[PDB]
Amino acid sequence: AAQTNAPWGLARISSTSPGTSTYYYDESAGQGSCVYVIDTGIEASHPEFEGRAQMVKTYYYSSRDGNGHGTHCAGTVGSRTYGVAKKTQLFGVKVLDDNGSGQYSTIIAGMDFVASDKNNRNCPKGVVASLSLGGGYSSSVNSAAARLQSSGVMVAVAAGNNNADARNYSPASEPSVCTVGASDRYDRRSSFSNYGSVLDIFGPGTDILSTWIGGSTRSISGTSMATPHVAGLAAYLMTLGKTTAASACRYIADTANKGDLSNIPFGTVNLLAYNNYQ
Ligand SMILES: [Ca+2]
Repeated sequence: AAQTNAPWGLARISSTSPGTSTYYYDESAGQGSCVYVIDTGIEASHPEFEGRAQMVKTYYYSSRDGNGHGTHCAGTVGSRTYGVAKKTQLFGVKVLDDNGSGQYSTIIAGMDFVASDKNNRNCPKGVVASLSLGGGYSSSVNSAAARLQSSGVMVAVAAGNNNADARNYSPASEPSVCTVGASDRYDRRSSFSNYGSVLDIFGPGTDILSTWIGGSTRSISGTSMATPHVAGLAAYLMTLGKTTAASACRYIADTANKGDLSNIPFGTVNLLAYNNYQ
């Protein structure tokens, strides 16, 4: 398949080079896979989801996304126009309030939920979790993200937007998950993007067009935008049978575009997510 005039991030992960506008992908598009979007929620009624999005859990008064962050990241995972895996199933786990903030205990509980809730869902091609959140270091949050990963869920987490080493941020510093940094449309590390030895992959994260609450769309920047790219790419690759949840992060690094990014500090991976579609 080919999407003409695609968001630059979608075209980027389907090309060996920057500057292209067409998103090439296999028509399977991640059908049969599930991606849990643990964030502010998902506006499931958004036409771009085509009924493939549902809210499964909320830790606040309402399951509605009053912020728009989670609907945006869920759109980057599997929206029709703005999604990597355009036929995946999207599950919304609202752990952040409508301010985009959330206590660590709630975030841990949200990850514990996805580890159990997945086994009462039909996801024959695997389960992915996209987590565009995080604060300072916390071994309890790292342990939770590791539990979700070990339960059989491909966990993609954001490296953080502090322009610092991700070693001091959770769940970014949990080694067993997929820590995702951000790159811009000219293959530079995003100005804000965290780095460090714990990063496993870089995704498009600067000015990412995706869906928004109110049936709308808008472009925002952050490692929060690069995470759903990798989460969608993993579900796309697991539907193709090229990898499993336990190995999708290692596979994406094995087949990533190597050495293309700039302002990557020494000791940080120069790998950009790539679907190798031909
Ligand atoms: Ca890792």
